[PDB]
Amino acid sequence: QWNSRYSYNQLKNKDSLIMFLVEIFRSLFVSNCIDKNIDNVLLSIEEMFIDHYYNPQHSRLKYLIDDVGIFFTKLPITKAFHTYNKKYRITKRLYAPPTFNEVRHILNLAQILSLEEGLDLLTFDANETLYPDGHDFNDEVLASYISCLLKKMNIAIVTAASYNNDAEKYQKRLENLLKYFSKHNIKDGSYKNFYVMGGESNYLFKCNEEATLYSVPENEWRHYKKFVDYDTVQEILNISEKCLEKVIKDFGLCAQIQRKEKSIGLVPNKNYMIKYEVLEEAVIRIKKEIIKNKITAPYCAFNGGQDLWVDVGNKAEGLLILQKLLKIQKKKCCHIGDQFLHSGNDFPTRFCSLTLWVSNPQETKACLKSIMHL
Amino acid sequence: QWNSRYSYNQLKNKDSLIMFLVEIFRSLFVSNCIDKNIDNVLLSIEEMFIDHYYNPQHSRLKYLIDDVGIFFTKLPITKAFHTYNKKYRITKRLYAPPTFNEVRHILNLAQILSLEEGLDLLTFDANETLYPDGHDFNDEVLASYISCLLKKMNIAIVTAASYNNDAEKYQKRLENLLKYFSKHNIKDGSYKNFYVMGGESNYLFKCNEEATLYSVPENEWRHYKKFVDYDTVQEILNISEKCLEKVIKDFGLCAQIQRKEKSIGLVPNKINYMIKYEVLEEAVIRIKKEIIKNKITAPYCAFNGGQDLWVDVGNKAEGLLILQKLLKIQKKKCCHIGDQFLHSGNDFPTRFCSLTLWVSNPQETKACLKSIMHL
Amino acid sequence: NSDMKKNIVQWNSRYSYNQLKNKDSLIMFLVEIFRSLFVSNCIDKNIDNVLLSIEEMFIDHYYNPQHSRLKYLIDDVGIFFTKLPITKAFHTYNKKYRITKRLYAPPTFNEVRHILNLAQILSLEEGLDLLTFDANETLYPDGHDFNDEVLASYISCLLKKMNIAIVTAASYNNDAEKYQKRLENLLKYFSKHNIKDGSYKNFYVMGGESNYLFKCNEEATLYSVPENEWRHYKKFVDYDTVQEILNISEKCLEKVIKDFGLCAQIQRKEKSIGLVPNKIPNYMIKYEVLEEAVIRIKKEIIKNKITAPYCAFNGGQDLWVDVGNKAEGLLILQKLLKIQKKKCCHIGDQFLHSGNDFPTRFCSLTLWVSNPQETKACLKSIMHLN
Amino acid sequence: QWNSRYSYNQLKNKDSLIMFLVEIFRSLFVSNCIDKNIDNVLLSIEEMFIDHYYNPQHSRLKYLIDDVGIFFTKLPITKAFHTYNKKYRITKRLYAPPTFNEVRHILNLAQILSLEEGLDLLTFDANETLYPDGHDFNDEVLASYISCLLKKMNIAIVTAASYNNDAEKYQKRLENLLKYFSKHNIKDGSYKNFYVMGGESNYLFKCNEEATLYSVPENEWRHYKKFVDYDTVQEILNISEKCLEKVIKDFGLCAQIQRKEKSIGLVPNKINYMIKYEVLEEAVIRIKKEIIKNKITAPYCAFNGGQDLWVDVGNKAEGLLILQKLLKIQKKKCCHIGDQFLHSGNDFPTRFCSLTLWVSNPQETKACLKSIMHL
Ligand SMILES: O=c1[nH]cnc2c1ncn2[C@@H]1O[C@H](COP(=O)(O)O)[C@@H](O)[C@H]1O
Ligand SMILES: O=c1[nH]cnc2c1ncn2[C@@H]1O[C@H](COP(=O)(O)O)[C@@H](O)[C@H]1O
Ligand SMILES: O=c1[nH]cnc2c1ncn2[C@@H]1O[C@H](COP(=O)(O)O)[C@@H](O)[C@H]1O
Ligand SMILES: O=c1[nH]cnc2c1ncn2[C@@H]1O[C@H](COP(=O)(O)O)[C@@H](O)[C@H]1O
Ligand SMILES: [Mg+2]
Ligand SMILES: [Mg+2]
Ligand SMILES: [Mg+2]
Ligand SMILES: [Mg+2]
Repeated sequence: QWNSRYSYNQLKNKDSLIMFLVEIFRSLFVSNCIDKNIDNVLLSIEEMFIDHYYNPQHSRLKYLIDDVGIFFTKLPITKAFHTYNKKYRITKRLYAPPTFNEVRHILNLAQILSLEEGLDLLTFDANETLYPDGHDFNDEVLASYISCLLKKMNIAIVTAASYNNDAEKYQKRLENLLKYFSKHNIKDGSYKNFYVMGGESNYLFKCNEEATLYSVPENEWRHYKKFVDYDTVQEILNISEKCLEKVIKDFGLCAQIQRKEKSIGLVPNKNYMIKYEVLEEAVIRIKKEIIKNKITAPYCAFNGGQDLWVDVGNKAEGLLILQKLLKIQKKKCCHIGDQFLHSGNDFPTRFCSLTLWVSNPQETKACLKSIMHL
Repeated sequence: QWNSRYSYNQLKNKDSLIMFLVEIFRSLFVSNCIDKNIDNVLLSIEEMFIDHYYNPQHSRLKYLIDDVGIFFTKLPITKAFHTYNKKYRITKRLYAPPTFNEVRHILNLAQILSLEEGLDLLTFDANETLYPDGHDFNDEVLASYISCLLKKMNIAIVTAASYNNDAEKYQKRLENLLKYFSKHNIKDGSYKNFYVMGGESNYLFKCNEEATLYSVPENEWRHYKKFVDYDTVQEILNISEKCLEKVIKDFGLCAQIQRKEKSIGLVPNKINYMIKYEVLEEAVIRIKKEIIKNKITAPYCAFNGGQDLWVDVGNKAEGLLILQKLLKIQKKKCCHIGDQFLHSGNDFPTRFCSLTLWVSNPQETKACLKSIMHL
Repeated sequence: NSDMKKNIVQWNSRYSYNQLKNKDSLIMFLVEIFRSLFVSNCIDKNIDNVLLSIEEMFIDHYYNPQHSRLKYLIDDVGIFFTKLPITKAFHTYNKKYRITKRLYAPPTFNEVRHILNLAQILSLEEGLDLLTFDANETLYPDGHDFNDEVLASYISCLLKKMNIAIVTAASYNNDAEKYQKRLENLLKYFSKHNIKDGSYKNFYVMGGESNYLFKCNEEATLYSVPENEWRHYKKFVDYDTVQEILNISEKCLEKVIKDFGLCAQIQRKEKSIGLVPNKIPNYMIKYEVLEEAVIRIKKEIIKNKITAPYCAFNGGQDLWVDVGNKAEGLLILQKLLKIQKKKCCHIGDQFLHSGNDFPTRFCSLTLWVSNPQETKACLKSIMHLN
Repeated sequence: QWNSRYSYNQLKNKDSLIMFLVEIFRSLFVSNCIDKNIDNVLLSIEEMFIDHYYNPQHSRLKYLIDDVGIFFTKLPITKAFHTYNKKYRITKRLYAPPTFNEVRHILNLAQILSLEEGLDLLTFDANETLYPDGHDFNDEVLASYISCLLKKMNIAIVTAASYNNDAEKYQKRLENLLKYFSKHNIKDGSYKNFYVMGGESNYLFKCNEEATLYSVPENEWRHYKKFVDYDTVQEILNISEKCLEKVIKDFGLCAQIQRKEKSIGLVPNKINYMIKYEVLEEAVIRIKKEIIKNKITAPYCAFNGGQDLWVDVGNKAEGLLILQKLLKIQKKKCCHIGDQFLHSGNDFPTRFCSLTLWVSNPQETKACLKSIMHL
């Protein structure tokens, strides 16, 4: 439950864990000792993550960084640096320090090597991770990566997009993907291990034998999802719809509100861009009102791209349902997404699964390629 | 004044003038007094900007903000903040503080309202401000705004691209711009008021009357440029190329070295593979540091082009300095518009000789021209 | 916040290196605003534009301490037991020192600490009923006895109008004569000006931190209070658990002398362990090792899963832990004389984390004072209320 | 040489080089690798200290730290770290990082270990480094150190005190030290190698075989002092006096102004009523900006004492250069010990012409002299 946590310091600072490694790397780079054997510094950092893995409530990493997440695996940050260093030679610089984005690459690679025991579940944030904002799947190169990985693991698609239990509009969003599944996975027995998650934990779809997605009976997973009052989801939405009107009235912008079942959010109409900071304001506006009305149901409000949405689902709950349904632990569960800020919908997955922060679908092909290289 | 500001604080920290205003606005944000009449705070900020225009090296603003730019005009920051807030209502925010890009637009509007004495020269960075990087000018709304300004004052195009003294290749880069000039900027005497600067300050061009750009000779304006012989420019070309060859080997990049007269470059090729943004910063400082090792004082410029590196023996500030010496216009009535206003960019040296407007994409240039015409 | 068992559990376990880096989160919140106000040059003009809006959040935090904008900005705000008039506190403090005429030197942390104390004093418009004093370093130098006629005159006049107590950390088991020798000049002034009034019955002394209690006699002598009168208010602690705390602490004071080789000794008491330095033929112990050791003590106590109320603190040149804290001492006094929290104040010098008087901010108004010279300025302004 | 400027960012961080080491030591303390073999980091910092000694203008230490000074000697920062660590074990700390003041002891120890080549001139700030502010000399343990050090090198006392060229006034400050010289430093000729400087570079005294000071002839050393005429000394004295008269009114000070030939200051009334340290730091920058506004270029110094402020015609750096030219001593063989090395102190300009030990009490000076004698 991260609804209450939305500290001002938790917003202005980018990421507490990644900046923790940058500032240490900055001091190392400044001392002109970055290119020498820095395993003495990296291993002490590597040991700290281990101590946090064992005692996440009283480790020294907790005393330094107060708002750390929970580590599910032993992170070989020493091996992650050498592997990333020898490739790009980022250490060869003498005037440019390491960048936040580079340490995020090193942090992502450290969570991949920690899967030396294996990996059972792998989920993707279909939007901005597989294809740009709203575009359809057309990259045939990474479709081969997902098909080969499905033969040895479960593959799920968890996206905040909602189409209200209509397993036909999701076809056009993935038609090129299932086309590759019919050519390779249909003969194999792995096609039954591919699942599609709509809404954020409200619509689930499987995969038949003809490379098409179909709905799942509600009785097969209604018990796994902690159920929620019919009327409470309406109150959450009614609160938001009132908050967005104030936002559109408080800031004269060219957008309108869109209403759905168990999800709403404003979308700019023909489109005229809305300032990124305003959508940040609207998330904290909606959250503080949900806390005021003492609502405890799982919800989410994210600032993805140039459109704001509020779902009565949770991307972490969708990860929790599949783990409880497929009998998969958290240490053998991964997720790939882009909205990993405090106002993003992929951040809750840090509480129940390993995470990989990605900025563009190209980095996912770099992620999946390094996965099966083991 | 050689570029000696290759400091670690210059790379790590952002613009000193903008972040100075952001921190004050954040304290006005957390104090919950942002929405109330903050003119008492905004008037004192102007009081510092006025005194800095008089004593730039002894002002209280220089004591607070070091390495601060030079204000050629008195900046009306109180008006600019009022009119910006009315446009976008940034102040009504309760949980998001004023950001960096907003203050960039506020200082741009402040530097636009400062032109009460009149504008006499506009300069435009070609790539990334008039059209995307590596594109030809394809816009009719922008060319219509420029046509009206061309009758009021002189307009010039100062770019970093370089085709060796070929006016046919320059008109190809902005075809639809001369097309609009041929329809509305011929009957008036403004067609003799348009200029184009190739390289960075090495090739000068002008517009002939029959809808096509032509190249001006060298002997007419070479005396205004600083005298740098052909041997020194080639050593700058050589010590650079030796530094790039280190960068290709050091980081193993699929990058090519483009060599031309008075310019060295670093361009990749598709099998375009993207060089890492940070090795460009590292390679620029390597070339700048290597040049001053040999005690060179020739006006050069090494910059990062977002996706590539280029080192020109011309200075984008020299081009503005050349046109100021040709048209007999003081630095108070000269303005520049560019996207490379970081320490690694090439539009930054224009802070030393002209008013500067910071822009990130062509859509903001059109918004800057509309506001600059309602005067 | 919640009951005192919840706040003490977080105070001795939820510390952070970032939080311990900044002395106070609330005072630093005002320094950044005044810094930008000083940097914006607009500080010397009429800044009621900005100050009034700071009060607005201070009032909103008094009515809603858990979901206020002040709790959004500062994550670890305490709980305001009253409405702080920071606008009048700024005007009154500035009209005296005129710190706003400075052009090249911003306001400092210690100055905003003074203004915040004056704001907490002006907030006692509803009256005051209890006033407690950290004895050492606020009533007299560290380790000294009471010796200030100006301070005795202020406490005596306040004693006739309200109850007076002294919460210290010095732990003499039950020898009131040893406490009397520390304040003999204070009871001497009380004998000449307070026996005529019935105010000497309103004077109390708290030995250790909430472990021993004494009251003043009609003969100006200090006497022990019967334990059957107040032992029930204190949260009881098992004799096995207290010796568990003293032993687990005593072990680290040997490890800190082995790591750092200090010429220091370890004093062990019932419900008290100490780390004192040796004489010169007094040796000086570094301040950071003392801060380091307190974190070591606190870190080790939670590792052994002890949840009893304790207080590891830094005494400038000393390091002690006591089974009990000053917040428990205030609770017992508040339960004894039936006094609401809003009409109780406490003056001390150790208001940092790993400090002595820090738990007081959870159940009373607090004044952060550096030396007895500053203590007079607090009581002199307190007498100016009526 | 000229006295440089300052920024508000530079006034906050007392010493950039010390602060440059704390942030590195913090991340070492933060990485959990502080107590391990960190020699690889210590040797690399030395590599920058060495490369800055050989090439002070273009070094990576100059690129990282802008306001870095001139290293007259190679600084062995690695051995100074182990030596200070083995004494206090500040590295075994698990929850408190190394502090600013501990690195000061390390930088002082690193500058002491750099004197393996030898010393030729030792200089002491009399006030606050030899005795408390305004007290006569009274220590035999420190007198034995100065006496034993007067044998091997020249020792001078450079203090901002100013008694009008009469040795008796200065002697009352150094009475117990001179009586120790008669017992130990008269049988040889070591008393002839002792010097005392009244003011920053105005008054000079030598020791006599009777353990007594005498004013040296002005003709024997005044040619090294950069001449400053009566009109220029009085303009600094007046421009200062006007600043203090406003500082008294602005803050309602209970203080007075004292005027001397070549000197002026602000002292509190006798009662010794405390005067705020902040308004003292404010009066420095008030006068310093006012002096540069009137284009004054004479050597001057406005410093902030413990309980008072003073402005003197001359700086301790020029006083050192007088003695360096007097006894023909090279720069790399000079050393100085002072208490106020902040940007508003009389001992800061020493960094431009000598090595420096930064202390804060006479007990730390003994720790410096004991470590110096044990080489
Ligand atoms: O309720 C929904 N209905 C339709 N689209 C949505 C809904 N919620 C989010 N979206 C959009 O669909 C995408 C889902 O975000 P994701 O978590 O990155 O996949 C984003 O582009 C959202 O703006
Ligand atoms: O000398 C040149 N020859 C060819 N291309 C260049 C040359 N110099 C710069 N460029 C490229 O053209 C762009 C023009 O930059 P701009 O016009 O300053 O925005 C640069 O960013 C480079 O990509
Ligand atoms: O339990 C104890 N018994 C005796 N002396 C103590 C004890 N605890 C702390 N001290 C010392 O007595 C001082 C009194 O602390 P204070 O009165 O809380 O300021 C401390 O700063 C320590 O030097
Ligand atoms: O010119 C002066 N005449 C008399 N006393 C002075 C003069 N200048 C400074 N002082 C005092 O002597 C002290 C010398 O400090 P020092 O610079 O550390 O030697 C100052 O802090 C003042 O108290
Ligand atoms: Mg996404
Ligand atoms: Mg550009
Ligand atoms: Mg105390
Ligand atoms: Mg001194």
